[PDB]
Formats: sequence, C-alpha cells, structure tokens
Amino acid sequence: AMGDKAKLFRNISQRCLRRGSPEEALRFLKLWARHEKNDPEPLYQMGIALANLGDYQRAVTVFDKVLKLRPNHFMASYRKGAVLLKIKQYKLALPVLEAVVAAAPADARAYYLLGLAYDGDEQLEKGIEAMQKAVDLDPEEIKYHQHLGFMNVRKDDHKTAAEHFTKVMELERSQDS
Ligand SMILES: [Cl-]
Repeated sequence: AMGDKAKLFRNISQRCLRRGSPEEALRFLKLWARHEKNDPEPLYQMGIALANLGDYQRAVTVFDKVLKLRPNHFMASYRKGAVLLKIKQYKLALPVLEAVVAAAPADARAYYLLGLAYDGDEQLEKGIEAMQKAVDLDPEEIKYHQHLGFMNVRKDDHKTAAEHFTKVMELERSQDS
C-alpha cells in the first residue's frame, strides 16, 4: 500500500505542475520515487517533467527506468518515442513507436510520429505508409495531409501530392466558418 509520505509528495507535485513550474515538482517526484521504489508512476511523471524542462536525454533514461519495471507501459513508450524523434534519434524511435501503434492501432498521432521517424531515417516508402494511416484515421487534420504531400513530392508522385495540398487548402478555408 501507498505510504502517507508518498501521498503527500504526489499531492505537492500536482500543485507544482498545475501551478506552472515543473522544476519544483521534479524535486518532489524524486522524493515520492524514493519512498515508493518500484512504483513506476513517480518515475513516469519525472519523465514528463524533464521533457517539459527540455532535458530530453535525461527524460529518455527515466522512461527506460519505468519500462524496466513495466515492459508494456504503453504511455512510457509513447512519450519516449516522441522525445527520441525530437532529438533526431530516428533509428531508435522506430521500434519504440512501432510498439505504441501495435497497442493503439487507431491512434492517428502515433502513426504520424512513426511516419516522421521513418522519414528521418530515409525510409520514404515506409513513412508514407504510416502517414497515410494517420490521414485515414483522422482526415480533418491539416498537418497529416501537409506532410503526406511533401513525402509524395520527394517520391516524384506530383498528382497525389497535389491532391493532398489542394486538401490542405480546403481545410484552411472551412476552419474559419
Ligand atoms: Cl515531411
């Protein structure tokens, strides 16, 4: 069972996150982690805070801690994959993100991140496949059409690129009134 000290520290780190400042919160998340060792939740939370601070490399190594405790932690992989992609470590992000999508096969955003990771790794064809899936799962999103258009310009398929761009145009008009 969760100890009183741990409840207190959780309680405070929530005030600190919701009141803006995750540098303070981070100190209380570590206190919580100290009292409830082998609870993945405070570690997972530190990972989030570190990512928001911009300490991305440090965030990854904390998300690995939570993934050692809970190998299938679906959200820990999601966020790890997302920062790995921001750091431009594409090869490493691919297996992480591919696991996210095998757990949440209708998550358009997972597939979008996956597409960007493949594209970064110069696997254009695989990235199109993934970004296409994002577009099928959420056809009103401008961003996914936009990328899928550019991927197709590089593939020299200007017809389907133009389709996606003329769609980006359409969404922009109809998201005023
Ligand atoms: Cl792109």
